[PDB]
Amino acid sequence: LHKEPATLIKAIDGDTVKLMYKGQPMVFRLLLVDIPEFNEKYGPEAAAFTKKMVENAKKIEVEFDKGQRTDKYGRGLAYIYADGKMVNEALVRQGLAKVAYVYKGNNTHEQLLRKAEAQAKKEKLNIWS
Ligand SMILES: Cc1cn([C@H]2C[C@H](OP(=O)(O)O)[C@@H](COP(=O)(O)O)O2)c(=O)[nH]c1=O
Repeated sequence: LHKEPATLIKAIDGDTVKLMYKGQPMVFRLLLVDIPEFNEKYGPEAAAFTKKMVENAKKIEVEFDKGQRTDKYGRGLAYIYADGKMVNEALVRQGLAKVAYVYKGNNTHEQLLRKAEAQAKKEKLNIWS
């Protein structure tokens, strides 16, 4: 897998962000995660976490997996990086997302995220509290 450049257009919520990628606006959906909805416990905290991460970043990068790159809604499916730190992993490590939507070909970082989820769950963090 390889990181590619992108620039933030707008934070949206815990697991979606609008990025300019190859000079076109796209909504990206974070691979391998599921978050509480905006009116469910921790929904707002997930949105705030991802917002700060992407807004404070000097450099955002998009890393597609091996399989499909857009979903049925036209959203990009990627691992997103903020100054080299993966947003998908950080959200999970904080107990603000669960590992989810693991489709065979687009699961390169599954075990990395599952390790983060186990740590959040041992810590009883947030959704695991
Ligand atoms: C994360 C992800 C979601 N999706 C689709 C499955 C779900 O379809 P349904 O809408 O039919 O439930 C939807 C979940 O996204 P959200 O969690 O953003 O709603 O996005 C993919 O198809 N591939 C993926 O990798």
